[PDB]
Amino acid sequence: TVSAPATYGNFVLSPENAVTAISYHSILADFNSYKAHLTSGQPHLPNDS
Amino acid sequence: TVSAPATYGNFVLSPENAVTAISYHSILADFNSYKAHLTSGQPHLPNDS
Repeated sequence: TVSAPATYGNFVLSPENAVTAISYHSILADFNSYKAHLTSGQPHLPNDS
Repeated sequence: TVSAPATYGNFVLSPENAVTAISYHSILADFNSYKAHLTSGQPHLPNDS
């Protein structure tokens, strides 16, 4: 007997993604994590989007 | 006698500007105001950047 995810995973646009979508036709996922770890001066992230 | 601004105006870019400049090579000034007013649905800004 094995454990499996009972439902699909949900991925959604944060508003900072939507504004970049409108402006430059592009989104970087997990945007706030990128900005926080960039301004904090740290190279590596805990998880991918 | 007339009043004048005593010092140059110090304008600095927010971290979202930094990450957008790194990624797409572009910046929207007063970026957080754009995000908040766009998401809230307010059509107009009080002042320019």
